[PDB]
Amino acid sequence: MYFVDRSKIEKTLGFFEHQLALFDSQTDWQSEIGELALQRIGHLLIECILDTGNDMIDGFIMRDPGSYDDIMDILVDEKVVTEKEGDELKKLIAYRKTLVQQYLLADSGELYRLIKAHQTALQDFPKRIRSYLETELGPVSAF
Amino acid sequence: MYFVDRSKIEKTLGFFEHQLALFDSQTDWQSEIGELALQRIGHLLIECILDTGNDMIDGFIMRDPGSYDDIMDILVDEKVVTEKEGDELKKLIAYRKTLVQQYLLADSGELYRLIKAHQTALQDFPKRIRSYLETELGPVSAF
Repeated sequence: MYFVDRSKIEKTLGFFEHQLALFDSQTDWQSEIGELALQRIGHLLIECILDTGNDMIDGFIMRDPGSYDDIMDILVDEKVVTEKEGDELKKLIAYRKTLVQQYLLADSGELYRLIKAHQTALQDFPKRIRSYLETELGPVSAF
Repeated sequence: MYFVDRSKIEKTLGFFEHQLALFDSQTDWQSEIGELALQRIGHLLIECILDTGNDMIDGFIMRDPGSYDDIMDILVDEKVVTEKEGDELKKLIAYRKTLVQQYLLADSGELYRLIKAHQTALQDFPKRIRSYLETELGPVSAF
């Protein structure tokens, strides 16, 4: 019934958690080098959420997203994450265009505050995904 | 005849030179934070080249690209950069997919080697662009 790219998802969740751990580390984000590292972390956190969300939606025959911005709303509808978690994650996702397209405008202090403000929802995201996977597919299989 | 986004190009070159100068520093790019910073730098350098390329092509009514490889090839065709500079920059641009899409596979050691190998072509890129702008538009005007 469901063909879920579980290897890809669980891979990307591990990667995500590593980057979050690094965010929670004792850096100097105010460095030059610190600013650049924080931009990469922000970009990676966002991409991992979007990619995982797409893989979830495709695998579990959820409503198709019109744009990457619709992904969280669908995960909320499907009770993958809470409404409040979804709204919080959306606020970080809204930074994507600045990071990838309007990069002259990227502001690492702003981005720090954004990630910090939603750190609990970020930490919980892999847990939500894994619980859903375990509930729907069991402990081992992608199908 | 030509309406070129010279202010966008010039500000983009400035930002590019700034990131390139951060690369040529005494920094440990192998640390967890350093690795992330270098990835951001690599991404930024690539995007600056492609965006400036696109702005040059649009402004000067050059051939419409159907590829990123095509952007550099068109700049070569139009005598903006040398054939060899074009080739060298395409080798860095070849890493974009890894940095932006297949980011689980990003290897900051591979990236360091890529940027180092083509450092001169990178340093000369803004010079090439400014020289073309000066010749075609004069020292002041965008049009």
